[PDB]
Amino acid sequence: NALVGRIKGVVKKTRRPEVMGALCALPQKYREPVLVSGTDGVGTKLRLAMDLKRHDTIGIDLVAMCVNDLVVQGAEPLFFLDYYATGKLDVDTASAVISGIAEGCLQSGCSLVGGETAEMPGMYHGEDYDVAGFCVGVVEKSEIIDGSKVSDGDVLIALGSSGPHSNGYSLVRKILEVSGCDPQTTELDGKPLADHLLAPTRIYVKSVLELIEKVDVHAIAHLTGGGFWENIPRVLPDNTQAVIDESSWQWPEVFNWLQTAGNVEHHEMYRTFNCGVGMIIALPAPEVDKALALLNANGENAWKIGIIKASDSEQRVVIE
Amino acid sequence: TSLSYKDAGVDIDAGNALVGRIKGVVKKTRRPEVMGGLGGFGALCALPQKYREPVLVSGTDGVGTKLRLAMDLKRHDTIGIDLVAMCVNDLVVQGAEPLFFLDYYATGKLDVDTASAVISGIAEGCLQSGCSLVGGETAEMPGMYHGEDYDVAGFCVGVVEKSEIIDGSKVSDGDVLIALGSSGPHSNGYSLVRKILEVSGCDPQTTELDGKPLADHLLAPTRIYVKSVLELIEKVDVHAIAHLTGGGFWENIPRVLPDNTQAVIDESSWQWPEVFNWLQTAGNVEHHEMYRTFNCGVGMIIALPAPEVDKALALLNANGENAWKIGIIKASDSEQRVVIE
Ligand SMILES: Nc1ncnc2c1ncn2[C@@H]1O[C@H](COP(=O)(O)O)[C@@H](O)[C@H]1O
Ligand SMILES: Nc1ncnc2c1ncn2[C@@H]1O[C@H](COP(=O)(O)O)[C@@H](O)[C@H]1O
Repeated sequence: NALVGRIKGVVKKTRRPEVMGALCALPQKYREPVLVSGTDGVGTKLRLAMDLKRHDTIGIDLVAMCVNDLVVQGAEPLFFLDYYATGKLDVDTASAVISGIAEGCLQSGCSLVGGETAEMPGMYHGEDYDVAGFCVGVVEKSEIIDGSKVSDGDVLIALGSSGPHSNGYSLVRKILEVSGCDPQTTELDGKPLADHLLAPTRIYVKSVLELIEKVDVHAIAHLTGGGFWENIPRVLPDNTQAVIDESSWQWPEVFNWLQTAGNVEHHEMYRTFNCGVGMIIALPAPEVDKALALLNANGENAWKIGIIKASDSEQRVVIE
Repeated sequence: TSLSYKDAGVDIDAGNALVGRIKGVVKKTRRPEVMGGLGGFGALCALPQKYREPVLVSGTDGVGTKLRLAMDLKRHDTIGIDLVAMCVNDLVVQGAEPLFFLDYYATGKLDVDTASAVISGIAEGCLQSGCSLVGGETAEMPGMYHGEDYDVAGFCVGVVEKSEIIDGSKVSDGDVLIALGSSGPHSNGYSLVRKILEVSGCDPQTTELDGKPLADHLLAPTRIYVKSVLELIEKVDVHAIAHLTGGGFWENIPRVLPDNTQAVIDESSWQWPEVFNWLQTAGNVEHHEMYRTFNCGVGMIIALPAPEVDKALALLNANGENAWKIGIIKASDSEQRVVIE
């Protein structure tokens, strides 16, 4: 009861004109609208945000995981829901989470149109909580990005990440335990290590939506669980191989610290962590200069990261 | 020593292995509108052609307290049906046709057997609802979920024509109320069920009720009313639909009724199913509390004009529903919204 009164303003402030047990009409511009949907959790980053007592941006990570997966197919995020499960409801912690959710929905252009708070005393111990996200997007049927147009000679453009995002934090913590350092006191390029690790996931919705209107995009890969190895081949057609130019960008320093402190090997770094790349965009080579100029001039760190070449190799991704 | 994800406790390919097993039961729920398959970054589904001004109806749910009792008695096949039922039954309240469903599964270490049986119930509920299971998420949080505990959440999206949204405005003095029988407590009132089971010292497995174990009455999967309600809206003027969930008769009936209207419930029009008499006896529960906590055999109530009752009862009973006239609507002169007599 004390929660719904505090979150009524954050639901109303995200309301789109299409919003009217949650009612939402389709945007008027779509002729053959196709609905794009997905659900997600934050992951182990919750328990790291709990240990540091900072839940401010954890709701941004939840929305970002959703909406970045929708926009891969060219979908425009429409509305969002959450399922907040906890043992004993901390009104202050839940309000901070939902506020971060509202902030992520505003960056995505979608409305927080409802949700539920459930209390399970025997299941969750302490003040722990698990939040499930749900987003629905709309894409024009003729403009769905399926990756079939990915051909030999396409160039890969990377979008820089704000940090580890919401994947790999089970290894992050395990590295913190063996190293035995305080993330709040361990300074790292002028900031504490905790700030590098708790940085919310970058939301790529608006910049990728602008890119699709202006250049011909063949495929987009959101680097989440599994990193480069698992997520890049999901958008590759048969008999294609992505060759990442490792020298084309420097790792953000947080990933250097994680490798040294955990003695993490090369292949494992690119599986568990994004290593500074939030998304990879496959597009024809003549479109690259237009895309790089658009993305970099509109709040993104974009650079040429690799190429797609014809290859029947079973190793679909090469990082050399 | 080179640390890795293997040294921790999350296995990304555990959910990938679960998706590897459940691809069969998921594919069987696929609708013609569904495009693509599992594994992609997002689930694709077109709008049904019938809607010229389609409005999307969405909801999230969790079976909650009933999930606790399902683990205790070590039965997790029907709890997926309960998850879908609470979603899809709420969609049709406003006239929405269910389109697709997603689920969020969280636990400590993933038991692929336990999860696949839960998903199989979710897929079965989607078959009954006419919607598709088009995606989900499987998260492993070893420190947060102790023992074999797991938490599942459901999300659903339905479609309704803009000009046909049911908002209770068409409810008028004289509308006859038709009840749809429930299959049991459905998914609400299970904190009181657990309490009654404790104060009475009752093991619901070694306790027989009408020849069946009491655990079969308590954990009966929620009845899904989607196909019956959609046909009702298509063939009969439906003014309001009450979904008796948390809060029983007192809370859920006025939620769909317009202001200055009152629902009069004929208590003699039905007898409580035996599971509710047991819960009332074993807990010494006031009947007013039973009408607040449990649905008491009535899962849904439909408001419609009086001349259309016989046709509606004919349709509902034809789909295997337990339908009967439960009451009427009358103008509330600033009175009580629900009256059971
Ligand atoms: N965690 C949450 N996030 C957003 N909205 C919520 C949440 N929990 C409840 N609500 C909203 O609060 C109202 C009452 O929800 P309930 O308590 O489930 O009846 C509805 O409008 C819900 O959508
Ligand atoms: N519990 C689940 N039930 C149904 N589908 C799922 C579940 N978990 C994951 N999926 C689907 O499996 C695919 C793999 O998702 P990801 O784990 O993000 O690679 C996606 O299409 C998901 O929607």
